[PDB]
Formats: sequence, C-alpha cells, structure tokens
Amino acid sequence: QTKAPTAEELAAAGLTLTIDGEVARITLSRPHRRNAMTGRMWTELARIGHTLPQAVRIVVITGEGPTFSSGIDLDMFQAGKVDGEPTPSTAALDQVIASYQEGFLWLRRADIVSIAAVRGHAIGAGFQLALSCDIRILSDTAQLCMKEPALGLVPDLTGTQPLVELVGVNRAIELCLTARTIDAAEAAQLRLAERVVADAELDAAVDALVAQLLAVPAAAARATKELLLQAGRNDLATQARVERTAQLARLAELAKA
Amino acid sequence: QTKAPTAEELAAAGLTLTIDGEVARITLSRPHRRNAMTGRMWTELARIGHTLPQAVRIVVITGEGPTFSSGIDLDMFQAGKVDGEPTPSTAALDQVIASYQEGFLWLRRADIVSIAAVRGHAIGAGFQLALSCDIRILSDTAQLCMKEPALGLVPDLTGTQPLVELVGVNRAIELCLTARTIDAAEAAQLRLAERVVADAELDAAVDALVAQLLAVPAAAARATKELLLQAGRNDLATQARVERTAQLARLAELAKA
Amino acid sequence: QTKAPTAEELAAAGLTLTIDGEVARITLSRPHRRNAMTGRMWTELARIGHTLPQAVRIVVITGEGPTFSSGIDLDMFQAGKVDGEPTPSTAALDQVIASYQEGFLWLRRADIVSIAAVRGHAIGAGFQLALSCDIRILSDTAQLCMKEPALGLVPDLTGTQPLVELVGVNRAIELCLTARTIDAAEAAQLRLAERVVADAELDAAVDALVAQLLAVPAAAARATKELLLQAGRNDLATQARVERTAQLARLAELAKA
Repeated sequence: QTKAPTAEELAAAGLTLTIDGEVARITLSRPHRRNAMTGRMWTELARIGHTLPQAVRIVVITGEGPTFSSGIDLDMFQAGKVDGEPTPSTAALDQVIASYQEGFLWLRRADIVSIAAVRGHAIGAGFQLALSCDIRILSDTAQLCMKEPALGLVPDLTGTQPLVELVGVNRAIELCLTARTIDAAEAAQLRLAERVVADAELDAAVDALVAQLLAVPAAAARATKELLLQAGRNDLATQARVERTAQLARLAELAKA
Repeated sequence: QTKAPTAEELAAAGLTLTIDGEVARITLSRPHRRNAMTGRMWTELARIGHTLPQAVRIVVITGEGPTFSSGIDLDMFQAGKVDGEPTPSTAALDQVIASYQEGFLWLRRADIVSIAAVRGHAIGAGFQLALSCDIRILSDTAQLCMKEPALGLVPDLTGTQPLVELVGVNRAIELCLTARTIDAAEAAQLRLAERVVADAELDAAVDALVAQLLAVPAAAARATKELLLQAGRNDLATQARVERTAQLARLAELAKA
Repeated sequence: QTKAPTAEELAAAGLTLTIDGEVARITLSRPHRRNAMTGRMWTELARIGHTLPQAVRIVVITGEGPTFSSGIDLDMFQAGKVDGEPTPSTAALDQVIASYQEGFLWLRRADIVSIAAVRGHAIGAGFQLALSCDIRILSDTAQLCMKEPALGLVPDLTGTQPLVELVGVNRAIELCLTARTIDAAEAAQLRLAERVVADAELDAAVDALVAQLLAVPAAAARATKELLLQAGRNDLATQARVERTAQLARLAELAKA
C-alpha cells in the first residue's frame, strides 16, 4: 500500500511486526496452528516489505512457539475463505501466486539483511521462507523439510533457487524428491544453517549477529550485498568492473563526509 | 534405436539391465576387467536411455564386483576393435565422442532420478559416470579419481560440470590437476557423496532411497527436478516465474483427478 | 612491460620473485608492516603476471613472517606518495583501480595453477589475494577477514566472485556484512581452504602439492583448467561440446608425439 499494515491488520493475518531503529522483527504468530501460512499472511508480508521505513536495514523472522512453520495451512486447499480472504482463470491464478511470491522476494533486497531464526519444524512454505532470508540461525531443535512434492505440488514460493545455491543441484534433488526431514546437525553439514545453537540461546545468537551487522556502516553493507548477489552470474571481468564502479561511489560518499 | 537393447546385446557390451516396474537397474558387468568401459558400452548406455519404458522413473547404476569402474579400457587406445566395434576425420572423431557422451547425458533427464551406487574405485570415465547421476551413494570402500589429465587427456564424458557444481571450481582444479585419488570420507566431506554406508549395507541403502523416491508422486518429482535444474542459471525473478508456471500445471492435473 | 620486473624493483614494491623451472614463487616481503599492500605492490604483481616466462605453470604466493597480509597499507588513504607512487578524475580513479585489479586477475590464467600459502591473518586485500588463487593451503594459524565493509568500502580487488563460489552467496553475505574474522578450522569447514596443516608443515605441504601438479602433463593441465573455468556458466550441452573440442586437440597433439 502506501500505508504500512497496522498491528491489528497483521494480527488478523497471523503476524507481528516490531521496529526498533534499524531492526525490524517479524514474528509468525499462529502457534495454535504451528504457524501454518495463509494467502493473507503472504500478501501482508509483501506489504510489510513494500512499506518498511527507509532506516530499517535488518529484518529478523521468527515464529511464536516451538515450531517455525508447518507450511501452508491445509484449509487453503478447500473452497471457503481463509483469514477472511478467498482461497485458490489460469491467468487469475497465476496473478494470485505471483502476489504470494512477493511476500518472499523482498527478503533479497540489497538494503536489508534478512535473518530467519528457526526452532522446530520449517516445512514446505516455511522452509522456503527460511531459504528466502540471507541468513539462517537454527536451534538444535530445528527440522527442515521440502514437503511439496509429497503433496503432488512443486515448491513455488521462491525456494528452489536458494536451495540449489546452498546445497547444490544434486543434494537439492535428493531432498526435494524424497521430501525427507533433516535435523539441525545435517542442516549445518549441508550449509543450510549459518549457525546452530542450543534452543535456549537462539534469541541471544540472533542478537549477537544483529550487533555485528549494525557495527558495519549501512551504505557499505548495502553496496556489498548488491555486489555479492551479482557475482555468480557475471563473468570475472564484469564482476571486477561492477566492484570498481561500486568502490567509486563509496569513495565519493566518504569524500563528501 | 526404436528397439531396446536385448540382454544378449547388453552382455556383449559389458552391461546388464533389469526393469522392475518404475525402477531400472543397470549393472556394469566386466568384473574381470574391473568394469573398464568401452565405446560399445557407452553407445549401449545411450540406447538404453533412448528406449527406456515410459514407466521407469528411477535408474540405479551399480558395478559387479569390488570396483565400480576402472575407467576407459586401455585397449581403446590402440588400433584393433574393442567389444566388436572399431576404436578411435576430425569431424568423424567429433561425432564419435558425441555419440559416447550421449551415454551419460540422459542421466540428467527430468523424468528420471539416477543413482550411482559406488564400491571401490571409480576412475576417469567411471568417476564421470557417477558424476552424471543425480545422486551418489558410496560404500566406505569407494575411491574416486579424475585420472584423465595424468594420461594427457581432458575429462570429456560430461563430468566437468557436475564436478564443479558439487565441489566448486577451486577444488575441482585441485582434484583434476593433481589427478589424485580420494577416499569415501573425503568424498563425503566434499559433497561428492550424498551418503556413505558400510560396504555390506550399500544395497540396502540404495533400496531405502528408492523406496523414499517412489513414495513421492511421479509427476511432482519430474516437475520439481526440472525446476531445480534451471535454478542456477536463471535470475530470481525468472525462477519464480518458472516455479509458478509449473505449479499451475500441477494444480490443473490435480483438479482433473 | 616487455621487461620483467627486476629483483631490485620488486624489493622496492615489497615483493620477491624466484623462478625455478616451471614454478614461480612470489613472496610478500614487508613483514615490518605485516605485508600490508600498496598500489605499487599491486601494479608490480600485474607486471610479474604479464611477463612470466612461458615455462612457468605453477605460481605460489606466500608472505614473509607470521602474517600473510594485513590488507591495504593505511597510508594509502592519505595524500602523500606510498612506495614512491602517488596514492588515490572519476575516470582517472577508475583506471587506477582497474590497474590494481590486474594484479589479481592474472592468477586465474588457464596456463598456471596459483596457490596461496597463508599463515596468520589475511585481511581485506590480503584475503582477496588468497581468494584469487586457484588453491589455498592454510596454516593452522590462519585467520581470514573481509574487512572492507567495516571501513566503509566494498571488496574491489576481485574477491567477490571467488568468495561466492567457495562459500555460497548466503555465507558470503554473512562474512562480508559482519566483517568478522574466521579461524583455520572454520575456513576448512567452509571450503575456503583446500588443506589446513600445522604451521611448521606449511612449506612441505606446498611442496607436496607442487610435486603432484608437476607430475600431470602441462598441456592437459592447462586444457582441463580452461574447461573447469567455463563449466559453471555453460549449459550442459554446451559444456559437453567444449569438452569434446578440447579432447580433439589433446588427441591431435598426442598423435603428433
């Protein structure tokens, strides 16, 4: 919108947002349903993204309760409304899915560092939300599962690309085509978690990471993330040119100050 | 061909094929030569690929005996016929090598999951065959070696791309330009094996993986593999579009049933 | 130049070069400043690259003393000359940075295998130098840090691409946007080191790697490195074609001998 979602509107969609200076914390807030996700949840995540204050540069996504997210609410695969919105002509459906994917795409923005702090299960859409973030910090209780193929579906919430980046195509095939669940130890071995900590220490681990990030100047953090996101698809000559162009802008700003 | 290779024809090329419903098992069957590969073997692997029944969605490649494959039969580097076929103008040679590479390229098909179950040495062409599969399960006896450069040759049986995907360019350079042999522990550390099991347990490990794969519906498995194979080279916007296009086709099929 | 830099010229830039047959050893030689790098150092590294004898196929980069490199000399961020050269219109600056990046780009050449042998800290530009090499062998004393963002700068000495290749985009974001220091154990876990050895064993480990590399014929090593560098950005069909084209050239040369 132009208007940021209100706390009341977010509560109706199963979310909480708090902002403290440069840090925004989004909490999945349907513990009674193990933070199962709905269309409304996804479109409100997109609206949070589109309306975040310019000063926010770090976004932490957490769940309430012991489970990060059990994935799509199973009510979404029936006729009636969910979270007040009507569930899932082909063009229409395509537009709807695109609208949901917007809730995950913004987590890649160069001007934020997005962090998923995952306890318990992150299943399907929930795994994809965690994959969509820059960084994952897992509790030792975390369990990850790309469940969609077991349901007859593909992963369509933008998780395929980060999965392949993290684990390689071959392991991605094995995880997705078995739809198996992996524990935090395995997740760490496969580079799916940047850090694994004891459950009781997850909030402190997130806070420590946030403090490290805040200590690096915002503009250099943003420029560097933008460079890193381009590096895999550019040839080396091109990437060197992109790097130097970015450095010229940093030097120009530092000269102004 | 139109016609699948017969068991007799395959035996003359050093191979066995058995099909049981949705699963095909190809066994390299020259244990007396440590499953060294020949031109005939490669072109018959291509013909198996081209003629597989539509119902087959899983392909397991194994060796007979303690060695997966010692790589190219050293008789291939002389004048006389091998396996009845004449060994390796420049255009002709190029066509011949292309014909051999077809024996490995089909293992990437989206409609199959290919699994290499590797005991003992997988050298050169043998390593490349294992690399060409989606998944590798290694015995604790497995030893892998990209030998070609030590012989004055390059890897030309399609192994370079999967190697780089699995281990990264830098480690790939180190493994290939030293032509060193690595053991199963190292192979697991480097992501070259998805699983390492005791030698006596390799058949059971393959069966367990096959059972997991069969439990996921075929059409969703195929669509998801197709998505995963595209993810590395697409930008994120494009991959999101590809994902949603694939989901629309899944939803349309699920609606028909 | 046409002329290789002299030992005297290199000493003035903080470097030593020795060549013994097929192996060149470049040593960063300002231990009193912890091998901090300067513009002159970078441009002389480029000149070493451009003038290396054709017979050199292996390049080892080491530091004198306990620290590989503390990164850019802090004198480079002031008015006066450094190493006799004047420090860092926008076009001019762009040309200057491009000239420095040439000191790192040549380490990717297909006709060499470049090896960084790292003790102690490799910070910023120093980390990027190590990243620019094909292979890193670390002492157990090694500490790596992408410091630039903490200084308000981006990494612009060509390190972004190898970093992302080695560790994946997500971990690269975490390392760069925290500007944190990692130890050799972590570096090994993240694939930043191909090998980690005890400090006293680093020279022997480098020598052992050099011996393995020399045992593989030069032309096959060069062709294979060239193939590996292309594999990530090519589709599989294309890479198979590139591989076979390269094999035809190997077979033609082997037939001549």
